Amino acid sequence: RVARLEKKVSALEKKVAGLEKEVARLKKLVGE
Amino acid sequence: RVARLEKKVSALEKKVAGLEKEVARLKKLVGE
Amino acid sequence: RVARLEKKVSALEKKVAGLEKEVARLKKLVGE
Ligand SMILES: *C(=O)c1ccc(NC(C)=O)cc1
Ligand SMILES: *C(=O)c1ccc(NC(C)=O)cc1
Ligand SMILES: *C(=O)c1ccc(NC(C)=O)cc1
Ligand SMILES: *C(=O)c1ccc(NC(C)=O)cc1
Ligand SMILES: *C(=O)c1ccc(NC(C)=O)cc1
Repeated sequence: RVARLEKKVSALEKKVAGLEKEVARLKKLVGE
Repeated sequence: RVARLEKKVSALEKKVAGLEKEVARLKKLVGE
Repeated sequence: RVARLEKKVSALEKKVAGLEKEVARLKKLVGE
């Protein structure tokens, strides 16, 4: 159950990091 | 501990999933 | 290992909440 958790958390971290760069690019273009 | 972690991780996966769909829509809009 | 996981999931939860906040703001600014 835990080794399974570590995998998933690791995948989540990568997805969250990608969302972090898309979101920074968006905020910069949108401004306001 | 572990059941707690599994509930949390499931909930994150669905939230990341939702973030990913909103951000794809926003990139398409802002990117025109 | 479980305690490092718990902190990893805690940090992800915080990050997901902030991204949800920013994406909601951006949606409002971009419109429909
Ligand atoms: C949890 O991730 C987990 C559960 C059961 C086992 N069983 C093995 C490999 O014996 C591993 C990991
Ligand atoms: C940027 O979006 C970015 C760059 C590298 C990674 N790394 C992995 C392993 O996904 C994530 C996000
Ligand atoms: C983990 O979330 C966890 C830890 C302990 C228990 N209950 C018992 C009886 O150990 C449930 C869940
Ligand atoms: C998001 O990936 C998502 C949500 C719903 C569906 N399909 C239906 C029938 O709801 C596909 C994909
Ligand atoms: C896993 O996160 C983990 C395992 C052991 C310890 N602490 C000691 C003293 O072994 C911390 C964290």
